[PDB]
Amino acid sequence: VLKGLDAVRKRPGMYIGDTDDGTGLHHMVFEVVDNSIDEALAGYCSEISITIHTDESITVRDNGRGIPVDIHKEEGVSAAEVIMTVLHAGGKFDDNTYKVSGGLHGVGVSVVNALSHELRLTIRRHNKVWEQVYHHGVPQFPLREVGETDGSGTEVHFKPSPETFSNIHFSWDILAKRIRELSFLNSGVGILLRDERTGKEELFKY
Ligand SMILES: Cc1[nH]c(C(=O)Nc2nc3c(N4CCOCC4)cc(C(=O)O)cc3s2)c(Cl)c1Cl
Ligand SMILES: [Ca+2]
Ligand SMILES: [Ca+2]
Repeated sequence: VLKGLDAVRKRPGMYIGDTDDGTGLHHMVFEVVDNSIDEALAGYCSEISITIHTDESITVRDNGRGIPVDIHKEEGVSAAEVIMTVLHAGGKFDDNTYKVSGGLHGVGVSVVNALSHELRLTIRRHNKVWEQVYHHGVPQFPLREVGETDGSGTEVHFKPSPETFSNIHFSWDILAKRIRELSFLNSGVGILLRDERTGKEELFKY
């Protein structure tokens, strides 16, 4: 019986949705972006960028508070690592978790992490820069300090795993349609979509 991220990599459809028709693939982006939008709603984030790279990887960057980096007392690793590597169980008995189709809503970034062959996390918090890298959800090394900064926020770069997803090709139109909606709802945040494949860029703002 598989638990945790093992369960996710075994049956990714139960979490992210269909892994062949583009549903799950675009859900990966929105699961990351929704965490930034959480920062916007809380009044800490005014800037989100979403970049599609020429290798069909994604970079989401926000100017929110930065994922917490303190050592977690119970796990003995950074809070950020716990958030990245533990399947969140708080939603399991909430109505809003379960979709008619397309997997789960609010699955968490740890599911994005599990289904990415590489995920690079860069946090600006407490005037330091912190970085962690993962592969298929497994940390390569503990979160570590790599510099100083005068700002704060979170950057996630992820490469969808071809062993989970087929037809790995992001759609500007699918992303823009949701981003329009999020921009409408969250008027204090500007959301930049950047497509390095086509050279196209657009800033979405209420
Ligand atoms: C691109 C991107 N951005 C983020 C991102 O900013 N997440 C953040 N989460 C929190 C946070 N948690 C605590 C645990 O319950 C959920 C909220 C607390 C604090 C704080 O108390 O200071 C701040 C933050 S910032 C994520 Cl995740 C991703 Cl992916
Ligand atoms: Ca959420
Ligand atoms: Ca900030």
